[PDB]
Amino acid sequence: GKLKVLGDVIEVGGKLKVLGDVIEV
Amino acid sequence: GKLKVLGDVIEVGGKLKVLGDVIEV
Amino acid sequence: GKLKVLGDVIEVGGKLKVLGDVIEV
Amino acid sequence: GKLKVLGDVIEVGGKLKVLGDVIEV
Amino acid sequence: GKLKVLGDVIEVGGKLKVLGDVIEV
Amino acid sequence: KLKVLGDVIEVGGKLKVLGDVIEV
Repeated sequence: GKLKVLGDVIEVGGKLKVLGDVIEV
Repeated sequence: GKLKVLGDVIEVGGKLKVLGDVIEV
Repeated sequence: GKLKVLGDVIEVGGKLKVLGDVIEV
Repeated sequence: GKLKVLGDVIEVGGKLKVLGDVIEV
Repeated sequence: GKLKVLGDVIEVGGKLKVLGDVIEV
Repeated sequence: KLKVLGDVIEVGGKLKVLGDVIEV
C-alpha cells in the first residue's frame, strides 16, 4: 500500500547519484 | 557487491521527495 | 558518517521515478 | 501515512478533467 | 480565479483512480 | 504541464478528492 523506493547508486561526473523507481509495498 | 537504495516517499512542501539509505546488495 | 539519499519523485513516461543524491549524515 | 492523489489536468470535450491515482504517502 | 479539483475515488482494475472535475474558484 | 497533488478525504463513507492545480 505504502510508496517505497528501490534504487541504484551510480557514479556520474565523480558524484554519487541515485536512480530508482517508486514501488508499492 | 553493488550499492543500492531503499527509501521512503515523503511529502515536503507539497512535493514528493525521497529519504533513503544506501545498502550493499 | 553514514551514506543516505535525498531525492525527488519525478513522473517520466507515466511512471514514478526517483533522482537523488547520496549524502553523508 | 495519508491517502493522496497524484494526477494530470486533461481537456475532454472542452471541459477540464483530472485523471489521477490514489497513493499512500 | 484559482483552479481547484473535486472528484470521486473509483476502483478500476483493482487500483484506486479519480476522474475529477477542474473548477475555477 | 498541469498536475494535481490533492488529498483523499472520507466524507460520509465515500472517498472524495480536494486539491490545487499546480504547474510542473
